[PDB]
Amino acid sequence: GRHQPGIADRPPAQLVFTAYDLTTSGPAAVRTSLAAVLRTWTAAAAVLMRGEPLDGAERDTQGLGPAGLTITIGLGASALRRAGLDAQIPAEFADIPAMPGDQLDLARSGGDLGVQVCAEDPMVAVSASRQMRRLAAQDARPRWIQRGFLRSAAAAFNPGSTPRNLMGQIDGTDNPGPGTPRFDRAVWVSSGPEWMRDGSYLVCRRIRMLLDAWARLDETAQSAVIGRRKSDGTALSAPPVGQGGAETIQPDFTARAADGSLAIAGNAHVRLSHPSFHGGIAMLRRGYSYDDGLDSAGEPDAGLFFAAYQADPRTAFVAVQRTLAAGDALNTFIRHTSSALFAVPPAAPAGGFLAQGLFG
Ligand code: HEM
Repeated sequence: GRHQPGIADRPPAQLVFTAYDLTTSGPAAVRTSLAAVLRTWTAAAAVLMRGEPLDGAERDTQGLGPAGLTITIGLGASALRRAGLDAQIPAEFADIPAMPGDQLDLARSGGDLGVQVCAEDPMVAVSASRQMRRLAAQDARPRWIQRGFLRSAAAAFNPGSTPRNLMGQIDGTDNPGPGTPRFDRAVWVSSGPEWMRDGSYLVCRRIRMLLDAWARLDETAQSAVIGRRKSDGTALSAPPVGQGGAETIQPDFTARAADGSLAIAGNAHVRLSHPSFHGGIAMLRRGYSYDDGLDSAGEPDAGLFFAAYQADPRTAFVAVQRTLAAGDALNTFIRHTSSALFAVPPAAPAGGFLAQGLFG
């Protein structure tokens, strides 16, 4: 209704995220190109998500069903800057500041436009992502492309179980649940410039995991990095499942363990990211595992393509990452190799297009 799909939907097994740069120059020309791409993409994304044949498409999905395809479109602040639309950049749309430990690859970062393609089927996701690319080709070219994955519905004991990441951790437990007032408050913009109300702000970070170093820790040490048991996801301040535990039991940051130590370490990931240290502000983490084989030096390159939605990145992603960068035990085992912020606007009205209000 009011929102773009692909945010509150349960994330399916496959992701293809493409950031694009507008290829013309000059504010008037960039403005025209930006509207043209948004116009074409809004219409095409609807055809594709309905499972209808797109004019000019390739037969790479012939013989397939729609497979939960969602297509979510965001604008980079550079698109508005390049188009001379600076006055319509809301306060929340501020640039993500450089932070200690950053190792951002410029070629994999930023972008005028971002397209999140999700589907349960890998061909469906790659195919739709290439169709969006084809349709924008005269006005925009990919700047970077990330493919990601999560466990499949078919193989899961239950398709609704929280995914594990490549570190073996349950990843998503304290996300707000879709359809709840907590989710709406955390995720959707509800004030400010009209064009972004019922939108959300997306922060992408391609976070490499140092998995060989990770594997040298025993599970006790790995659990202590996060603040939750790796086995069952319970807070280390709470009992494990079977001794009264449940993953909904919130962490208690002053509880003592049986050996008298602070149960959740002062540098535990969950301690430093918890809303109670950040004014109650939560975020929707909708990330995907990635595995890009070997980097240029022959070293493994796999991790988490982090993708968080929030009403205000300043008080969500940025405020939390500032704390993590200063002290998180997890920092030993991860490297942020990219960053991109996108304003993901509300759903277009019938016959309109995404972010059309910028062009009034
Ligand atoms: C590869 C990098 C990362 C890994 C492996 C990781 C892993 C985890 C795990 C295992 C949990 C506990 C279960 C859960 O509630 O989902 C968690 C919670 C959380 N993480 Fe991360 N995370 C990473 C990066 C980040 C970043 C970059 C941010 C924000 C800047 C972040 C923010 C959060 C938040 C807000 C929570 C929930 C806190 C709560 O309410 O309990 N994480 N993460």
